[PDB]
Amino acid sequence: MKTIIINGVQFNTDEDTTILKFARDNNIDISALCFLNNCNNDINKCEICTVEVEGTGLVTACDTLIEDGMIINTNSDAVNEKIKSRISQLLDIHEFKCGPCNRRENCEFLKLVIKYKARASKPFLPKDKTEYVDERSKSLTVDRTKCLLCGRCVNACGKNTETYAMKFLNKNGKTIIGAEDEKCFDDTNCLLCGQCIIACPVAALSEKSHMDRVKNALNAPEKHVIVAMAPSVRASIGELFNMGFGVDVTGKIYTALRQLGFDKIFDINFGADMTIMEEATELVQRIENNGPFPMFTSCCPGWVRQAENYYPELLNNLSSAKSPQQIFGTASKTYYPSISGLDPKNVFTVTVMPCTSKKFEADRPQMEKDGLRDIDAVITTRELAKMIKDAKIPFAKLEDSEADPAMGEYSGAGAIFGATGGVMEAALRSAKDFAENAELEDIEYKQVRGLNGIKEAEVEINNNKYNVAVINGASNLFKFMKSGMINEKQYHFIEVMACHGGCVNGGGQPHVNPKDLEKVDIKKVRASVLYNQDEHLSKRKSHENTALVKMYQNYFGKPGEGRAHEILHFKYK
Ligand code: 402
Ligand code: SF4
Ligand code: SF4
Ligand code: SF4
Ligand code: SF4
Ligand code: FES
Repeated sequence: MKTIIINGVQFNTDEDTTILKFARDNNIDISALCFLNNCNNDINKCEICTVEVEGTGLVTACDTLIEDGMIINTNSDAVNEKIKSRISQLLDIHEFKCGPCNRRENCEFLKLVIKYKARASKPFLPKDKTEYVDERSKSLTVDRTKCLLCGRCVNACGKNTETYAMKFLNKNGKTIIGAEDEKCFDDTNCLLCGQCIIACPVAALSEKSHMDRVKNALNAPEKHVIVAMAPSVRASIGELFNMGFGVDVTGKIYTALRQLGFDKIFDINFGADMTIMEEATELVQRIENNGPFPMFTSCCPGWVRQAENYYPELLNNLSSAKSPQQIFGTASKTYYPSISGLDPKNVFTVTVMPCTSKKFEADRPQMEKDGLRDIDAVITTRELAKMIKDAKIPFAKLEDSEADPAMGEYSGAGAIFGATGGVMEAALRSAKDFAENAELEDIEYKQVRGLNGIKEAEVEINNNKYNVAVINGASNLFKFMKSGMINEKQYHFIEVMACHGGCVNGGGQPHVNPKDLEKVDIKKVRASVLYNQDEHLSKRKSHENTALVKMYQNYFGKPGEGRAHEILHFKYK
């Protein structure tokens, strides 16, 4: 038993924990900055978590263990001046202009500046930001006028992907962060997954903006601008409107998009059901053809880049079905004109994604046909939130509306795509019906759900056993391959998501304050919205989507052949 005194209050505990963790468990106020994902910035600790231990002096609470007999003061004059001096030194390298800043509303640094009334010794006012900004990437951007050199992005890249694509660099004899050799991120092994963005406490790292494309398209009188949102968006964007976590705001989004002036309100979950139609058909074909095995999902751009950069020998095993975004986009320029009369060249297709890598995918040169892009613009959940706020739309008080059904209806199988294992479960629901020529009532595959890094299961399809795996995070793909687990069984179907937890934890998602991250399981609570929708939807199999079956019946024909094969597929070499 340890007896500790903190600000003159005695505590008795048996835990082996840091001062910071004990304080947070006991409603004691200690600030922190560089401590994230259980690590601080080892090569320059920010020391914002400074506390006083009588008899020892100032220590960093984030990595100092509590000991019996400790007497801790967290708010003494010496502690305060220490922290305020460190924030002051950060202001000296920080362009403090929150007005036009894209983190103005939820910035960790602004909060600390206000809390400690910190003041620069010399305001940082660069006149040429071109040497500080890197906008070369199709997915990520760097603004080093905001960078605190807290190392959170470098540590989060290593933890989440194990690529170490985000590095410390020496530019002109001083320290920056960036890609290898300061190249454009796209030209390195970087996955463009944006987990570095999610870890950034300020506006230093951001998504590559597509707001110019959307604004210009909405302003062009001849353009018919369609919009369709990813599964994860309806489970997360409410966080940026003070609505809390785990709120289903699907109907509010549809209304907001209409008020923004979009001409048609569809949904990427419709494209998810399309992807299942092609991919589940493909899986049954590989079963009939005895291979090739395994088939990998191909809907995650971060995983595709991981395969391209690290495992190119696996590219031919990726499912040929386009991702829900790109398969939706292809149909928006072909099927949708056939039921509307629109000139296909005048259709402008915008998606809202919880993902930065989707911008790279939509901009791939071959993701077009007859000169028409599958997808013309991709905006993140964060981008849509700012678009709604800039238009002064009272999102939290909007009435519910519905999507336009022709490419907007979706089944419960498409609805769960945004969670790790969702693509697997959705695919199996259709694959089993396809292969057994039956309509099975049992459709729930809970063995592939949850936040385990690697999830494996044996499934029975048409009186034979098959091995499936769900890889939850790019770092677990490396583990799955390097450990030899890939060879320990004959796998037949493998889902890979680059982001831990699936797209609900994507790099385009709302930032979450580090304290909130310790109090709520963001990955689980966001995903629970999607599984809740699947539970209450009248159609829970992709091939039972009534608007989808009308589209295949009246336009595309049979999945995996004929017209669907020419147009809805994509292979990587
Ligand atoms: N394309 C596509 Fe996907 C779908 O449907 C999204 O939109 Fe995902 C989400 N949410 C994202 O980003 S991508 C990977 N597969 C799972 S979900
Ligand atoms: S990063 Fe934060 S402190 Fe800096 S300008 Fe933006 S909102 Fe203000
Ligand atoms: S986008 Fe992903 S892979 Fe690239 S540096 Fe950021 S965290 Fe690492
Ligand atoms: S880019 Fe963001 S997370 Fe990375 S060191 Fe700079 S402030 Fe920290
Ligand atoms: S898991 Fe989802 S959000 Fe993350 S990189 Fe893949 S598609 Fe994008
Ligand atoms: S040294 Fe503790 S939060 Fe940075």
